[PDB]
Amino acid sequence: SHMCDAFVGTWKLVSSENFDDYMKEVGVGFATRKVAGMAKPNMIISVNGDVITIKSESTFKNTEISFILGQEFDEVTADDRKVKSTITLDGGVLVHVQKWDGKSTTIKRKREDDKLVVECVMKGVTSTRVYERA
Ligand SMILES: C[C@H]1[C@H]2C[C@@H]([C@@H]1C(=O)O)[C@@H]1C(c3ccc(Cl)cc3)=NO[C@H]21
Repeated sequence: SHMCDAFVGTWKLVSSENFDDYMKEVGVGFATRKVAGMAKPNMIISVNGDVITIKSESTFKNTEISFILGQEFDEVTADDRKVKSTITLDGGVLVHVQKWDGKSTTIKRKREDDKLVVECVMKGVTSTRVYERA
């Protein structure tokens, strides 16, 4: 057993708060915000050795990242930003920092009860997205 065991699995979005405002702060345009905000993604997390894979699948977009903790990688986000990403484990929380155009956002994934809670922060704006097992 290991590092991310309690994250592995297939998760479905069940609630969201402040996500439109978060996306505005990030710079996402109107039409993408509307369509992305309607999506109810499945988040599929798996581990093979040191490599973690996170897939996000929805009617809007399918994304996939694979990474090693602490090791920067280039990512194309669902809104087509070209970012440089680093994901670490900090006290049992997966902390994902995205850097682009002198900007930064941080996405935290934590296990809380039977949920996987996501907190997305861009300057002063936080969005909370709650996922349950599918
Ligand atoms: C786990 C969350 C994280 C990643 C994705 C996901 C989610 O719940 O979809 C979402 C996101 C994002 C940004 C722009 C667009 Cl257009 C769509 C998603 N930024 O942060 C959150």
